Amino acid sequence: MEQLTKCEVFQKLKDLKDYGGVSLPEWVCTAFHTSGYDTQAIVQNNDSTEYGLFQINNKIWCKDDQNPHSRNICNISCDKFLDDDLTDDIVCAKKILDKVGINYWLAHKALCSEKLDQWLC
Amino acid sequence: MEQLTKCEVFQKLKDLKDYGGVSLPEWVCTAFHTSGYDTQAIVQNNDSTEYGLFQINNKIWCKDDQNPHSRNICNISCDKFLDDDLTDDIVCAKKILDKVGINYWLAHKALCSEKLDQWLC
Ligand SMILES: [Ca+2]
Ligand SMILES: [Ca+2]
Repeated sequence: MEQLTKCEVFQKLKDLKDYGGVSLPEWVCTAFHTSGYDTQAIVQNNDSTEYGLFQINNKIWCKDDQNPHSRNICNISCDKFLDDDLTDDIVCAKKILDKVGINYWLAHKALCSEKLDQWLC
Repeated sequence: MEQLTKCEVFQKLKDLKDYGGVSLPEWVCTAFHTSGYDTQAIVQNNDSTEYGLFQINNKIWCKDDQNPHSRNICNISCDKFLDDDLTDDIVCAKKILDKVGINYWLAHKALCSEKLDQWLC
């Protein structure tokens, strides 16, 4: 487990700023609600496993031992989303947004719409 | 010989979209350079024969009369890649990509990297 600080997340996610119209504060809020800022977070379900800060699944986005038959859209091994370098996690998160949108993370709940200045550092 | 149209190929290959990070236009471009869209294309070498749209060889991927000792990774008879139903060809192409990558088809040449919108239908 390696839980980052809100300010650290804000800094590291600088590259996602306004990507797809999503402001930095919104990306920090999404991260807080997805993994609590833990870059090594791993959550398992009956049929899948989600990895890292962005909880990217091994069913469609990355490939791991549990499911070598994953669509592997991000063309990468899921364990790469468990380290300190968020560079590749960001490259993949951009694809998820582009393809499925912010609901991949927010699930139709408006959790990152009001008082967005609270997520600023 | 049954040469498809670019638009037909685009439609039939819908299932490969973003598989392994390969966009649909890239898959259409690969097909054009591999077989000219001919689903019955057969190309022979001194030691092997390649079949169909994806020119799958009977040395490692499928099994035919010429080489019953093929690794048969796709566990199928090569003639199955000579008909109209690209369903099984796609299942096998996914394996080739997963195992060897796009160079199985492109051979280290960047033929499907620029102006990819030209392959759209
Ligand atoms: Ca990483
Ligand atoms: Ca077939």
